[PDB]
Amino acid sequence: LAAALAQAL
Ligand SMILES: *C(=O)c1ccc(-c2ccc(C(=O)OCC)cn2)nc1
Ligand SMILES: *NNC(=O)c1ccc(-c2ccc(C(N)=O)cn2)nc1
Repeated sequence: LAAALAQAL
C-alpha cells in the first residue's frame, strides 16, 4: 500500500 502511494515521489 505504502509503495503504491509513494510512486508520486
Ligand atoms: C503497497 O503498496 C505494497 C506494495 C507491494 C508490496 C510487496 C510486498 C512484498 C513483496 C515481495 O516481493 O515480498 C517478498 C517476500 C512485493 N511487494 N507490499 C505493499
Ligand atoms: N517517486 N518515485 C520516483 O521518483 C522514483 C523512485 C525510484 C525510481 C527507480 C528507477 C530505477 C531503479 C532501478 N533501475 O533500480 C530504481 N528506482 N525511479 C523513480
